[PDB]
Amino acid sequence: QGVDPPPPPGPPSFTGTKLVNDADHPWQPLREGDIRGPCPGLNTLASHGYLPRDGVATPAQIITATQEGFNFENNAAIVATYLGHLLNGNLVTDLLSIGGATPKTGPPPPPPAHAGGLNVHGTFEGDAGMTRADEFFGDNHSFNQTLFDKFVDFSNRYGGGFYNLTVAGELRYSRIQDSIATNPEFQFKNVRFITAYGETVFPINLFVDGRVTTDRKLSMEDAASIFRDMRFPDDFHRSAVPASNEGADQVLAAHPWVPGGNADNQVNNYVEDPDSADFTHLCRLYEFVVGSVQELYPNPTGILRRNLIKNLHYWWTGVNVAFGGCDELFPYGQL
Ligand SMILES: *[C@@H]1O[C@H](CO)[C@@H](O[C@@H]2O[C@H](CO)[C@@H](O[C@@H]3O[C@H](CO[C@H]4O[C@H](CO[C@H]5O[C@H](CO)[C@@H](O)[C@H](O)[C@@H]5O)[C@@H](O)[C@H](O[C@H]5O[C@H](CO)[C@@H](O)[C@H](O)[C@@H]5O)[C@@H]4O)[C@@H](O)[C@H](O[C@H]4O[C@H](CO)[C@@H](O)[C@H](O)[C@@H]4O)[C@@H]3O)[C@H](O)[C@H]2NC(C)=O)[C@H](O)[C@H]1NC(C)=O
Ligand SMILES: *[C@@H]1O[C@H](CO)[C@@H](O[C@@H]2O[C@H](CO)[C@@H](O[C@@H]3O[C@H](CO[C@H]4O[C@H](CO)[C@@H](O)[C@H](O)[C@@H]4O)[C@@H](O)[C@H](O[C@H]4O[C@H](CO)[C@@H](O)[C@H](O)[C@@H]4O)[C@@H]3O)[C@H](O)[C@H]2NC(C)=O)[C@H](O)[C@H]1NC(C)=O
Ligand code: HEM
Ligand SMILES: COc1cccc(OC)c1O
Ligand SMILES: COc1cccc(OC)c1O
Ligand SMILES: COc1cccc(OC)c1O
Ligand SMILES: [Mg+2]
Repeated sequence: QGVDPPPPPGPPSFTGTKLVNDADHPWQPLREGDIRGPCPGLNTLASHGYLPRDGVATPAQIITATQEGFNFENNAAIVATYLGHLLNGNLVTDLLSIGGATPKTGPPPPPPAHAGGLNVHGTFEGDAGMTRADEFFGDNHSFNQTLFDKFVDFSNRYGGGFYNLTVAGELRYSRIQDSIATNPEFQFKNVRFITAYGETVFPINLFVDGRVTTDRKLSMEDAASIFRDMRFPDDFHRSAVPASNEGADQVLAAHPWVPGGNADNQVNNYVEDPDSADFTHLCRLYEFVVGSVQELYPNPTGILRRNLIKNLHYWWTGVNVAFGGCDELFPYGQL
């Protein structure tokens, strides 16, 4: 048995600001079995009941929740969600854990596929995050107070005590440098190289209240509330427009950087990878991930094959727009 996965939701009918921390979506504490992970956006949505409070959801539920709760732009939602689902979800049950492994995603897929959730390191989740530490140090998912203290420090140093685009530029680079110096397994290429820039502007574009139209900047109180406690600020109103990675280009421009990693299990040994995706070679990310999916699913048949074909297509519909045109790949043929 299994599920027939629907195509992704489109943009919301209403795209203006609104109160999202409302009576129908109260913060609630974790219960036993509830899953949380490396994403403060999804974490907050689950802890306010925009997602199932147990942190396991369908792609469709994730897309709608990111739109409803934060006005995450539809294409960005599709690109992120099916990326996470293809690599880390259960394609038969159509369920993805926003954190680690759980029976709630249903019967496990055939290895080497895992449905292990967004916590799985090395193809999606990766190094030099803002409030999470690299997997090498033992925990890639929990809030890390030391890293948050650095976030605060950089906000004091470059943003007048607030997180803004200038802070994002400085913090992104400094976090790269931390990982070069301390993590001999540090990788910063392919998916991670791309996602690591967008992630640093989401707090500006999506965590700042939507009633703020000029000089958008995030207070440390609001940052702590979301990044640490998975709680919307009091009276939080979402972005007044669909938004995602606006300004990520400026973050890169502040400290130009090339995909790569520390070679040969050694610190301070960063080598460029000329084959990696980058921001002028985005379709390589698409091809790379399709390749990764084939490694996870070398010979699917039946429902699994069907659901793979559909999810791959759904992802491509977003990638095609977001990346400015990529030739669709059909590793398992057609339906
Ligand atoms: C994230 O948050 C941060 C923090 O809030 C935020 O930072 C602000 O960013 C803006 C711009 O990005 C800053 O405003 C600019 O400041 C520039 C630097 O100014 C210095 O130099 C000025 C020029 O000096 C001349 O004259 C002196 C003699 O006095 C001489 O030695 C020099 O050689 C030179 O010839 C000087 O005017 C200025 O001093 C003034 O302001 C300070 C207060 O900061 C005051 O104490 C002084 O008495 C004096 O009034 C300072 O020393 C400046 O160049 C720049 O100017 C341009 O823009 C203005 C306005 O648009 C025009 O009027 C002007 O003609 C220029 O074209 C501008 O004012 C601001 O200071 C930052 N604030 C802080 C606290 O750091 C980031 O922007 C945020 N990021 C995002 C993306 O939002
Ligand atoms: C929350 O997140 C932080 C940050 O990721 C974690 O703290 C880091 O923990 C790691 C592992 O203990 C530390 O790594 C070691 O750092 C040494 C360098 O430290 C100095 O230099 C850096 C800047 O270059 C400063 O930030 C720091 O304060 C020090 O002044 C390295 O020399 C070590 O290398 C040795 O081990 C590696 C791995 O085996 C080898 O490859 C090397 O060859 C060598 O033998 C090592 O990498 C790191 O410094 C910590 N950072 C900070 C600033 O604390 C927290 O543990 C994590 N946990 C919490 C708080 O919940
Ligand atoms: C749409 C589906 C989403 C998926 C699948 C997703 C997935 C992820 C993953 C896997 C990470 C960890 C990245 C890493 O370690 O390399 C992450 C980080 C992050 N996500 Fe999400 N995310 C989604 C939506 C959102 C939304 C809507 C927001 C903001 C409103 C958001 C904000 C963030 C931020 C700020 C981080 C960085 C956390 C840190 O470094 O401290 N995400 N996300
Ligand atoms: C990781 O996803 C993306 C990377 C770069 C650009 C995007 O949309 C404009 C985008 O959605
Ligand atoms: C659309 O782009 C993204 C969505 C969710 C998380 C991301 O980086 C961690 C990211 O870059
Ligand atoms: C709606 O169109 C499709 C649905 C599922 C799979 C497809 O091609 C792989 C496809 O083209
Ligand atoms: Mg990470």
